[PDB]
Amino acid sequence: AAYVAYYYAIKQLHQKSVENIEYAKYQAVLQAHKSLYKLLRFTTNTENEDSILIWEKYYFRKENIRKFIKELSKEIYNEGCGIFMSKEALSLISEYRNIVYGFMLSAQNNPQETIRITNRESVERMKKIHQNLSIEIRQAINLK
Amino acid sequence: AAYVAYYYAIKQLHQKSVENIEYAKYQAVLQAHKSLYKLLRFTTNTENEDSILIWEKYYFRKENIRKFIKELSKEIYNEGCGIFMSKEALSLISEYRNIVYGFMLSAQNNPQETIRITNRESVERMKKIHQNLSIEIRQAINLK
Amino acid sequence: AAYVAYYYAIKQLHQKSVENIEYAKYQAVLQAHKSLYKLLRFTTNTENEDSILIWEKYYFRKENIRKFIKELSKEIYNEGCGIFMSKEALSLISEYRNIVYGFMLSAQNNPQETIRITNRESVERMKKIHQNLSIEIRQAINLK
Amino acid sequence: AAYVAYYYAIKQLHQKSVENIEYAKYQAVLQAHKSLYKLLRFTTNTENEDSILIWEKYYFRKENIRKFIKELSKEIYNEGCGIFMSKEALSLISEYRNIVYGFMLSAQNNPQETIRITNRESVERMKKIHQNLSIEIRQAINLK
Amino acid sequence: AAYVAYYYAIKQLHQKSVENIEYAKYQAVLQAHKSLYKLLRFTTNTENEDSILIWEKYYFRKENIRKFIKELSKEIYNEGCGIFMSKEALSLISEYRNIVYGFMLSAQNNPQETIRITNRESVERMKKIHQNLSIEIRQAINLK
Amino acid sequence: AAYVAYYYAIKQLHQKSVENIEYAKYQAVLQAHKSLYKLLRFTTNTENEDSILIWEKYYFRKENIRKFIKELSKEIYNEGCGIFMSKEALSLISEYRNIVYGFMLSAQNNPQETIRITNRESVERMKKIHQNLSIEIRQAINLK
Amino acid sequence: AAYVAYYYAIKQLHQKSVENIEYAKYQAVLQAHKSLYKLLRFTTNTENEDSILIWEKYYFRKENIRKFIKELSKEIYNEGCGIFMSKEALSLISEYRNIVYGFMLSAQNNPQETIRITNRESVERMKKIHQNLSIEIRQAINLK
Amino acid sequence: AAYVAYYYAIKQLHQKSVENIEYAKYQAVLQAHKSLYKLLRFTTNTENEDSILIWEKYYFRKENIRKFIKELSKEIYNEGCGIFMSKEALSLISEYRNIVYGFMLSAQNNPQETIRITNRESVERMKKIHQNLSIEIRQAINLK
Repeated sequence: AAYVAYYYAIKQLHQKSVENIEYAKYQAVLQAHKSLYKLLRFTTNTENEDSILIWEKYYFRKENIRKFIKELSKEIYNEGCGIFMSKEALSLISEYRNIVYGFMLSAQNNPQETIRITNRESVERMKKIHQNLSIEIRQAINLK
Repeated sequence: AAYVAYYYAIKQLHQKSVENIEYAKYQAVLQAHKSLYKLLRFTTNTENEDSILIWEKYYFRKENIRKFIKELSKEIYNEGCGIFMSKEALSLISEYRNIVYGFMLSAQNNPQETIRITNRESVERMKKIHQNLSIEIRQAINLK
Repeated sequence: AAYVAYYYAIKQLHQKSVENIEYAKYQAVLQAHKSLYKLLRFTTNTENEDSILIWEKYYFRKENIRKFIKELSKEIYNEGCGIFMSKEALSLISEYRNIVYGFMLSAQNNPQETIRITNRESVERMKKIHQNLSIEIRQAINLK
Repeated sequence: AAYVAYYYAIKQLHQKSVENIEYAKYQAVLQAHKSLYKLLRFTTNTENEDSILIWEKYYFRKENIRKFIKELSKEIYNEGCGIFMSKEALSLISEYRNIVYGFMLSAQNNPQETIRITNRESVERMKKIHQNLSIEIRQAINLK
Repeated sequence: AAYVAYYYAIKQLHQKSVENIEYAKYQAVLQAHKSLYKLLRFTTNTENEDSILIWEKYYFRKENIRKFIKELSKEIYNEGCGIFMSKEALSLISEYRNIVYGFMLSAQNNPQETIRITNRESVERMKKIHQNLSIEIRQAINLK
Repeated sequence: AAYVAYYYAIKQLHQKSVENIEYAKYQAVLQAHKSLYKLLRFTTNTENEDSILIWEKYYFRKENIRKFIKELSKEIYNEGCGIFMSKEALSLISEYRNIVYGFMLSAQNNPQETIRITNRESVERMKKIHQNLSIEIRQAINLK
Repeated sequence: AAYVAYYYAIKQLHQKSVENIEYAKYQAVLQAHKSLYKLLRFTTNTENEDSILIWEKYYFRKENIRKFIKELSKEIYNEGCGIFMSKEALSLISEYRNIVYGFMLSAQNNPQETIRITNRESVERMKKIHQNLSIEIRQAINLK
Repeated sequence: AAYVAYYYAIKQLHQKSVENIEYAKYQAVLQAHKSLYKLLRFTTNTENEDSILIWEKYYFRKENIRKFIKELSKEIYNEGCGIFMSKEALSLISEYRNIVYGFMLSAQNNPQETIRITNRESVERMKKIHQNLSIEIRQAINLK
């Protein structure tokens, strides 16, 4: 029993470092995701001040894709968010980026803004990413 | 008894790390709701400097709906409030938004500001949302 | 005894979360009321730089009611005070607001500033609200 | 005696929770009085850069009473001092205010600054208030 | 023994909140005296950039007395130092002030700066105050 | 048992002080790497606003190498990152630097921007460094 | 041991916040000396951007003595360093000051800058003060 | 055992106060070295934006020695680094300074920038100092 107690004593305090450090990392994670969430306004399935896609009854793309790409670069790298976010969150963002980026590449000599999307697979996939990404960000700080 | 004591010890400290993270999240929640509350001035059932609806004795809408939508976007996404608020609070805000947004869409070539509302269901629903939303925000930080 | 010990331990530490979070909320309450108190200068029964009512021997209203309404909106909503204040404090403020607001609505084409009040019930009620509100704010942070 | 052991412990841990709030309030009190003390320069019985009363050997009043009233309004209401100060401190300040305010009201078409006081009761009462107020402020933060 | 235990516990924890508050006051005292010390440059018995008295072999007064009085008013009242300093420190400062103030009052139509002091009692008393005041300030924060 | 107790106590508390310093260093490490991560945008294998290499289907270099070198100098030395990063992270950065630096040295009288790379070994090595460096930075703060 | 228990416990706790206050004072001492150290650049026995004395093989004085005196006044009095420094540190600084000050007083109608020192006792004493002062400042914060 | 207990208690708590002061000093040391490290860019054996020595295959000196001396003065004295750094770190910096300073003194009427070094002993010694200094700074904060 005495031997077990001593082990608990060292294991318990030791766990003191984990109690103290784990906290510091959590606080950094909380800020990294708090600042990432705003990026989701571009991926919304509701109308907004900006958005990427506009609903009609359709699904026209906007040139706000340029704003999305710039906000994306700042949050993932310049603000350091990429460190505290999971591989799943990064994968979902990367796929979304390629869908909207691809759209702009096809537009080329874009005949004004607001361009109709005829392949609905891209539309449905963007909506699914929004839901999966919103959940992955929301639960990033909800594990305690 | 000794075996149980060890289990209680581990539960007790382990709970220490949870004691320090739950606190950090609470403080973030408190700030997220403190900054959201101001949005409620637009939904008030009393007279105010601005408001959306004006009482007369009929429930005329104001063009302050534009201020509401802009303040809404900033608080939910740019300031990160959407992370720390419940699904019920978001649902209530979304419904309210659609009622006032719809009103503006009907106005189109709006014949000046201050437009009468003839369908009282929208008026009564907006008031009920104000009460439910005010309570949901108020209790967000009142669970300890 | 053993059952009480571990049961006592769960009741105790657990109370550790309440010991901390309760503290964080208290500090927010203290600031919310510290910033609300200044609003009371408008409701004073003594002379001041501004005030609403001026004593003579009377009770003339001033146009400083406009300053009161603007300060009121900022403190209750923009600064988030409304969250940390009781229903009684809000009820007292709301009644006061309606008394002074009503006065201004009656004035309409106001024949200059400083207008006599002939119905003393409003005068006595405003003074009583000042006393009740001053106490309700003062005791908001005095429960420990 | 298990119940007895449980009692004292609950009283103590509960007292630790109360220990964390009493501290927070003390710190607010300390700042509220630190900023109030400067107001006393106007009530001094010694010569100063400004003061209210000037000694000669008679007790002439200065027009610095206007500075006193403005500083008084700011400290009691705008800075929130009125919350953390006792009724005795407020009573003493209020009486002083009325003595100097009354003086200015009598002056009316004031024949320049520096006006002699012929009723020595006001002079002696102002000095006594200075001493009582200086002590009441000084001891506000000296109870531990 | 049992009676002392619980009685001892009430004496102990209770002291805990009081030990905290004592800490908060100490820190305020430390800052109040740190900012007061600079005032002593005017009372030095060595040469300096400014000083009040200049040594020659004499003891000529400078018009820097005006700087002293202004710095004195700011530190004792505007910065709140007067709260955290002892009666002895205030008495010593007050006497010094009256010696230098008196000198200026005698100068009247001052025949330029740098005026000789012929009564050496004032010179020796100012030096003694410097030493007593320097010690009283230095020990203000040295009691633990 | 007694010998282990006091010996255990010396091992324990002693650690306790080490529980704090380890924490302070961790927090510094976390910030040093948070600010280093942004440097990785230059080494990405995806398209970006800037990047070094552009994908086509060939691996053309950009003159953004100048931005990379300047950002590198600031993060490693001026911001002090070099202290809190491992030898492996520094080795990987140094090799990358020499690959891109060498490229620029070969360009000399560079025939405009966007220059093709014909030796694919450099291309594949840069991609491998990106992956190894991204992991080494990511795990720098993940050891608790 | 029972007698020691209660008395020992009171002595122990009592010490508790005295260790706290000791901490607060230490931190103030650390800052006071951190800001004093820079003053030593003037007393160096090596070449520098400024210095007081320049080595040649000599020992010419510079007019940088004026910079020394001004920096000295600011650090000892305006920044409050004089409180947290020992009598030995102050004595060493005072002697140094008088050596360089005396030099300037002898120069009078100074025949340009860079004046040779012919009495080597002053040169050797200044170097010895530098070493003693450097040690006294360095050890001021090294007693734990 | 009883004697060891109370004796052990005096050894223990006592240490406890010191485990807060040791912490405070560590944090100051960490900052002092974090800000010193940047100085090493001048001593690097790799190419850089500035550097002192440039590699060719040689070892030409640059006039950036002036930048080195100015940065050196600021970090050792004005920022207070000299307090928290070891004698070995200071000795290594001093020797380096004299090597580069000497070089500039020999240059005199310097025939433009970029001057070849023909005595390789200075070149090899500067590189060795870089390695020894880099290690001494790096380990300054790595003893826990």
